[PDB]
Amino acid sequence: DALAEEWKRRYEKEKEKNARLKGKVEDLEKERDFYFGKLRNIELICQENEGENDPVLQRIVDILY
Amino acid sequence: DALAEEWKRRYEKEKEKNARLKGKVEDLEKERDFYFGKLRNIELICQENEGENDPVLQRIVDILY
Ligand SMILES: [Zn+2]
Repeated sequence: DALAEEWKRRYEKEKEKNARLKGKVEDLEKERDFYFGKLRNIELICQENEGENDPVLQRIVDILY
Repeated sequence: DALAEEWKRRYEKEKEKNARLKGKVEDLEKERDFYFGKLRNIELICQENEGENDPVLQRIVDILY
């Protein structure tokens, strides 16, 4: 009766929260992978130019690691 | 009665899910900010060396943007 309706409202409220959290997880994952992909692209650029011995690139490697 | 107990179990289950999603959101946010901070650190390194005209740095700027 009223005790069931009360809990249902709590379930649905918690269920709406779940839906919003699932959407934030998906958005944060895309963002993390996006920035992560850039770091791997830049790491590669640096690895190709290990022969330049550029002290700037070395700074950038330190930040990557 | 039994109808309330059933919904309670659904609320608690959904509530456990919420707790796990909140922890994943916090973990993904830390990771995203971590990688993001590195890109801003590297962007700065590049901006300091705009006078070198290094074509490698230009590659790295393109990846940053
Ligand atoms: Zn040079």
